[PDB]
Amino acid sequence: EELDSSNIPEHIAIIMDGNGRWAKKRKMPRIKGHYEGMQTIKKITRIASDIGVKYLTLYAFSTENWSRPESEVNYIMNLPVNFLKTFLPELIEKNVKVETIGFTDKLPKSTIEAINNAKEKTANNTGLKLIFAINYGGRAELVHSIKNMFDELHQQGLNSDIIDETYINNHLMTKDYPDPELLIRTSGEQRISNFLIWQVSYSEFIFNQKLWPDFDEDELIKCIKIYQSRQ
Amino acid sequence: EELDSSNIPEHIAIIMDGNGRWAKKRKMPRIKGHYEGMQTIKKITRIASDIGVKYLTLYAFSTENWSRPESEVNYIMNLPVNFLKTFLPELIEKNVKVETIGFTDKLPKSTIEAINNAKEKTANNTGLKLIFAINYGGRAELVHSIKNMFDELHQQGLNSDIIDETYINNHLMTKDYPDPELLIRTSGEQRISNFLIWQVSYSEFIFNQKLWPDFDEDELIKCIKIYQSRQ
Ligand SMILES: [Mg+2]
Ligand SMILES: [Mg+2]
Ligand SMILES: [Mg+2]
Ligand SMILES: [Mg+2]
Repeated sequence: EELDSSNIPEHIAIIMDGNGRWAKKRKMPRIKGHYEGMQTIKKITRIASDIGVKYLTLYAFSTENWSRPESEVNYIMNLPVNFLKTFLPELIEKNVKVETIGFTDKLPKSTIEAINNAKEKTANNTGLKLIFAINYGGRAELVHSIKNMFDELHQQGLNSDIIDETYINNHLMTKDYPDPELLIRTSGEQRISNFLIWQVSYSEFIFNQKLWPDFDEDELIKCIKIYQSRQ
Repeated sequence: EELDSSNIPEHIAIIMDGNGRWAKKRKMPRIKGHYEGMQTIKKITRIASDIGVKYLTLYAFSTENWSRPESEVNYIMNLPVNFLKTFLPELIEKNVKVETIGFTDKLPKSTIEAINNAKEKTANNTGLKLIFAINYGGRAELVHSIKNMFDELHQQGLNSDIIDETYINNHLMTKDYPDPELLIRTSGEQRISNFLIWQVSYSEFIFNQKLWPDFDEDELIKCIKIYQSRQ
């Protein structure tokens, strides 16, 4: 039917794929697609907020070569620095709370500052939680969470008997958020590329054909409608 | 183009969804769909072997209620007992090696025997590895692997520094198999429902619309063709 405003997913996760491809189709360097992709983030953040989404996890990843995803994980163009610097005022006004998951400790000093300022300035907002997965990988997340949990247990002198599914959820970088009911990936590529592998165990998947730069509010609504129709 | 016999995935994983739905459409009890689903397993096992697939992991799961997957995990009708008893001779002759992943220690004594006999009788085969995920869950698998790795490390008096991605792969129930290049799920439902969550980190996903009982050799080839076209 039409968009059911009373069944809007609390948490939508999106792999923003297509910036490079979009640029290449127009014989332009990837930076042009990176810029347009940034505009898509603004559009999607506003509409998500306006329809009731409470958590939005975005993973910047551009499929260049299907067999080389490692090149994207820590690539500068997958950073939301430009977005945060040019849209922060709006985020603040829109009651959006900025957060991040991933390994950011080794990012450029000026990058850490930009991200921290964004968080600090929106720390008190109570609306949509805009979560950027930066230099993130599900396997790396688990490996990291496993190491800590082990030390946390040994330090406290305990056995592995307390380790269960719930324990793991509370020790992932996503411990403060419910798992996404819906995972969307643009461009038509159908993989989760090591993104929230544990968290999307029960998520509904939607592989949207449009390139991230062309993805818009209308398309988002359509994805949620599909989500609602599939029950 | 056409099926490229030199680029056949080494490992295909399939969530055999649709047995219940298929039966319900025909106003028959699920057992009728369970039986036809068994015939699909035979068809798919033969063609997979005949085209060069080296590992085939099958997960019996029937989507009855999208919001209650726990009811399927340990349900008797998702056991391959009937399949193994009626097709073992063929498996032996076809040089197929039967294996399993999952928690089988608490299954009925007669069920454990049927599964063990199937394994024993095909233990020396060198062709397709037919892997049945029984009473299996990716999260449970990880929780279990994490517990052991911890004890294995403490017992040996070691720190968590040796724990990396590779270490985890070698301690999962799937340690002897390469990750699947392709994950297929029938019926049109698009979720991985806690199946091989770690292992499908980079897998290509194909959500085939046909119900498992209607899925056949032709459809499998088509899925692989799609896989090859998407590059
Ligand atoms: Mg980009
Ligand atoms: Mg803790
Ligand atoms: Mg069945
Ligand atoms: Mg070991």
